Amino acid sequence: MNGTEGPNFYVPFSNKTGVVRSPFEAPQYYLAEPWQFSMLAAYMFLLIMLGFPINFLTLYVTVQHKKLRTPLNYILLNLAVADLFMVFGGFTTTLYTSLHGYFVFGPTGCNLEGFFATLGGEIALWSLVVLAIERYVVVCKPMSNFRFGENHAIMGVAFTWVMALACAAPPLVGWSRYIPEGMQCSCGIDYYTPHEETNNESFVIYMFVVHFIIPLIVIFFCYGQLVFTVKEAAAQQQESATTQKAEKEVTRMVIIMVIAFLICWLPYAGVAFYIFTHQGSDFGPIFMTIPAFFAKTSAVYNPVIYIMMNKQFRNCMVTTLCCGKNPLGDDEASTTVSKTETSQVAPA
Ligand SMILES: *[C@@H]1O[C@H](CO)[C@@H](O[C@@H]2O[C@H](CO)[C@@H](O[C@H]3O[C@H](CO)[C@@H](O)[C@H](O)[C@@H]3O)[C@H](O)[C@H]2NC(C)=O)[C@H](O)[C@H]1NC(C)=O
Ligand SMILES: *[C@@H]1O[C@H](CO)[C@@H](O[C@@H]2O[C@H](CO)[C@@H](O)[C@H](O)[C@H]2NC(C)=O)[C@H](O)[C@H]1NC(C)=O
Ligand SMILES: *C/C=C(C)/C=C\C=C(C)\C=C\C1=C(C)CCCC1(C)C
Ligand SMILES: CCCCCCCS[C@@H]1O[C@H](CO)[C@@H](O)[C@H](O)[C@H]1O
Ligand SMILES: *C(=O)CCCCCCCCCCCCCCC
Ligand SMILES: *C(=O)CCCCCCCCCCCCCCC
Ligand SMILES: [Hg+2]
Ligand SMILES: [Hg+2]
Ligand SMILES: [Hg+2]
Ligand SMILES: [Zn+2]
Ligand SMILES: [Zn+2]
Ligand SMILES: [Zn+2]
Ligand SMILES: [Zn+2]
Repeated sequence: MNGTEGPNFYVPFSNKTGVVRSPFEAPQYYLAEPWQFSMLAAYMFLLIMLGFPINFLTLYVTVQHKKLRTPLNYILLNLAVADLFMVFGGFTTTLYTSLHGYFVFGPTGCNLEGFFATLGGEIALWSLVVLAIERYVVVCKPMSNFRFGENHAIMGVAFTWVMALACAAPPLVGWSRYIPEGMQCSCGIDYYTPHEETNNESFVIYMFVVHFIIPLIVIFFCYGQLVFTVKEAAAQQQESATTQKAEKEVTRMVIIMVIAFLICWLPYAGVAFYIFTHQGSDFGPIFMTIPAFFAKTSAVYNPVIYIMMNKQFRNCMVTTLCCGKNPLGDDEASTTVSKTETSQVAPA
């Protein structure tokens, strides 16, 4: 056999030399050099050091500035929360696991590791479909007098958690399951064994269709809409109104956010589909370690894109960080927001 299937795992390594050992019971240094696990460990460490501050700061700024209440300000607050669950929820176990070369906490640690990374990536995916819509509704504007209230935003946000849970929670209760991958320091869905006892093959198709192919289609199609309408070609103050102008900006970002997602998840999803379609073949531990661990940057790139592509949020952050105010920068030239400063309501 090309690998070592276990009742709970599947090491992508032969046991012809009987050197293979349950990744819930002993180090896996026979799969790779010990320094490489240190790499994973060092890496998970730096990611937690970046992901915590960046996501918490994002979260703190959004709340403190009483005017940051657009559908986008919501979706990104949602993402910051989901990213903090990633950091504390599973990254703590993946660093702990990398440090020992195996899942000392056994399947429980594997479930934390798998669930939160899944929950996180899937909340991002669904939050992108919501943006695609909102994006659409504003650009190609379907109604002749409609506007997303905060309620809607909270709707979309609530929706992303139902959809993400629909995919991440099943494996914790008998449908498919989380199992260690690559150097066995991370945990994902089961694409390795057909384990009928927990109905793995069906869940995998359920996830690639309901939680992937489909949301992608929506998002892409929706784009093919904001193709003839709002385009990447973004000019200066007023595009037909400085209003319309700054509309082109949010869309440019929602589009970058999509590219960042694919870069981050296509390789993983790709290796994952392969394995599913080539169960038992001869792949090694590094095969999935690389995209699996690279995809964990998904807990941080969202806020970066946001702060770099949103003059208003960046300013509210500089305003916040600069303890007092003095949003130096160039401000937003347009609206601003905060708590006691110029968070002065100014609609109509
Ligand atoms: C790869 O081949 C190895 C040799 O066949 C095999 O080693 C076997 O590992 C088990 C661990 O479950 C040992 O069983 C021990 O189980 C408990 C320990 O808590 C006790 O009842 C005894 O101490 C018992 O020995 C086997 O002794 C051991 N057999 C050997 C070394 O020949 C690996 O498990 C195989 N890799 C896999 C499939 O994970
Ligand atoms: C172990 O892995 C090897 C290589 O991945 C598998 O060999 C392949 O077998 C398929 C048919 O199942 C052929 O289409 C390929 O051409 C084979 N490639 C090679 C390298 O010979 C092998 O099947 C696997 N063994 C199992 C079933 O555990
Ligand atoms: C490091 C831990 C990881 C990557 C744990 C598991 C992640 C998954 C099972 C992710 C699945 C998918 C996502 C988030 C994005 C769309 C494609 C997908 C279904 C492969
Ligand atoms: C960017 C998406 C990545 C898509 C995943 C490609 C899986 S490709 C697969 O990898 C194996 C490694 O053990 C090779 O042995 C095999 O020849 C190759 O076809
Ligand atoms: C105004 O004073 C100019 C901006 C300078 C602020 C320096 C930015 C340092 C970033 C550290 C913030 C970490 C957030 C805390 C998370 C717990
Ligand atoms: C509120 O306005 C304070 C700004 C918050 C960012 C923290 C800035 C730190 C100040 C610079 C410290 C220099 C480093 C010296 C190390 C010995
Ligand atoms: Hg769109
Ligand atoms: Hg990424
Ligand atoms: Hg602001
Ligand atoms: Zn079983
Ligand atoms: Zn989902
Ligand atoms: Zn199969
Ligand atoms: Zn500026």
